[PDB]
Amino acid sequence: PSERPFFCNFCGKTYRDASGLSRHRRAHLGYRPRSCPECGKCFRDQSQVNRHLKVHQNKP
DNA sequence: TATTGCCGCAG
DNA sequence: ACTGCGGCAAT
Ligand SMILES: [Ca+2]
Ligand SMILES: [Zn+2]
Ligand SMILES: [Zn+2]
Repeated sequence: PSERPFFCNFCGKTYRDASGLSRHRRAHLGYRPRSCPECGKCFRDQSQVNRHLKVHQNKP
């Protein structure tokens, strides 16, 4: 009916759409171009940097 | 064909 | 607590 036609050429993992595959490929590559300005830790995109930022709040 | 914002799932 | 993951929508 649930098709996962996009797939990785090094491990065959399948995806519903091109976005999951884009992210998966970049994860194999270690391509994490956006970094936390506070600690330097790198993430795949700005959204994931932003989610990380709360690490740096004083707890509670 | 591409990238990421948004945000939920799971460990 | 923290983050890898990935579906959907938008672009
Ligand atoms: Ca999901
Ligand atoms: Zn793969
Ligand atoms: Zn940080």
